[PDB]
Amino acid sequence: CSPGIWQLDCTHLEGKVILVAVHVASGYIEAEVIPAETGQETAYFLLKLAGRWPVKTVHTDNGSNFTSTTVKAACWWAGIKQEFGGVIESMNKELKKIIGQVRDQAEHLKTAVQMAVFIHNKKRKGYSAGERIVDIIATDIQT
Amino acid sequence: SPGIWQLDCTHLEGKVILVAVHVASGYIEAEVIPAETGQETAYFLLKLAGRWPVKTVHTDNGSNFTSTTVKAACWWAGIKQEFGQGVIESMNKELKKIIGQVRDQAEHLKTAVQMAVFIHNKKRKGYSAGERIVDIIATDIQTK
Amino acid sequence: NFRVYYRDSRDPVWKGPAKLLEKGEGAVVIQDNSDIKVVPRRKAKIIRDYGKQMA
Amino acid sequence: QNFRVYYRDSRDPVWKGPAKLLEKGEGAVVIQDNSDIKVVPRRKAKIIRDYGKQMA
Ligand SMILES: O=C(O)Cc1c(-c2ccccc2)c2cc(Cl)ccc2[nH]c1=O
Ligand SMILES: O=C(O)Cc1c(-c2ccccc2)c2cc(Cl)ccc2[nH]c1=O
Ligand SMILES: [Mg+2]
Ligand SMILES: [Mg+2]
Repeated sequence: CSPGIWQLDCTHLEGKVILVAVHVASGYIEAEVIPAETGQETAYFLLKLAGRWPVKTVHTDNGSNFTSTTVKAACWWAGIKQEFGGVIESMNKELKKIIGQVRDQAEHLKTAVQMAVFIHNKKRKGYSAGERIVDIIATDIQT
Repeated sequence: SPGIWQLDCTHLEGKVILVAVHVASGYIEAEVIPAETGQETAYFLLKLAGRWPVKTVHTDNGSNFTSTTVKAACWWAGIKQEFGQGVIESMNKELKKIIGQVRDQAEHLKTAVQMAVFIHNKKRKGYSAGERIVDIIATDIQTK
Repeated sequence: NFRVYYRDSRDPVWKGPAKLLEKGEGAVVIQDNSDIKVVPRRKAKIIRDYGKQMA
Repeated sequence: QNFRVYYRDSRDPVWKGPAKLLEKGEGAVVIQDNSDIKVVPRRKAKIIRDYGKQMA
């Protein structure tokens, strides 16, 4: 897979919206609890992600927040190609499993989400997802 | 060395911007946080610790950085704290400079902050800061 | 390098992306599909591939 | 080793600790803070493990 392809999707827990991004080639993920499942929140999440990693292509479903004009504006500003229409779907299930494992270690869901992201990215198989994405991108960097 | 970070807060438009810089690379991350508290600082650290190998954080003695909540987060994530160079202070000025250049391109400050972080990390020298941190960390992974 | 997003027919949702043809101090001239439109500056958002250029 | 407890007592809102975890009940926890043994209700105690540290 290309080092610049990401999949984004939303999942829900305890009445709150969780926006999840996965680097397809590595399995590395990032997640945020967002106050509303809107294009404004999705566009802000993408600009943060695009500043951290080389984000060239994002694949989402046709959720209204992902097709919003605000997201189109952010992707044009950051140089991100959008494509519409199971890695992230299975990742939502994996994230929810890890959240439940550590849920009692935190009062707020947002804390447990970031605990679960930590565990997912640091767990070794071997390399961890966090080690794989760093390795994949560094190899892609030209001399 | 690839796990050393400097964190500090700066202010614009009455709002608090929490900035983390990977000292060895100059790579930065920034968030506008609703309050300059240990609660918000600890949440920022847990997110940061999940992205990068964060082993040591250098801050000043701001109450949010010395708070018990942050000590709790650092204990959970395995982060060593050290208090009391100028890299982050000089980075706050650099970040504010880029924010003003792109401020009119966005209504909300939080949007301009993330535009400025993008520009700082993608700008070529040469390598960019975003390329350097990935290179530094990957080199420490592949050589072990 | 430029894409324009805009509002016009009393529709609050931002339309576009449109091609930027000319930029005046009070309005911009854009092309969306086969229709050429004149949009006031306050009702238009000219967005640059600014981050894209910093590659 | 693996557990640190932060707590509030004496009507003081600032979190004290870290304290050693002796026992965790559903209603209270038994802790030791610098030779002092204390019993603290669950809502006034936060038991934090180096879970991420060990998992990483
Ligand atoms: O419970 C939450 O979701 C986070 C949280 C923590 C905390 C921070 C890191 C790991 C686990 C919990 C906390 C910790 C202390 Cl020592 C005091 C107040 C605190 N208040 C909070 O809200
Ligand atoms: O102005 C902000 O701070 C972000 C923002 C954008 C925007 C997003 C990325 C780059 C530039 C502006 C926006 C864009 C459109 Cl086409 C419609 C509504 C919008 N509303 C917003 O709030
Ligand atoms: Mg979906
Ligand atoms: Mg400071």
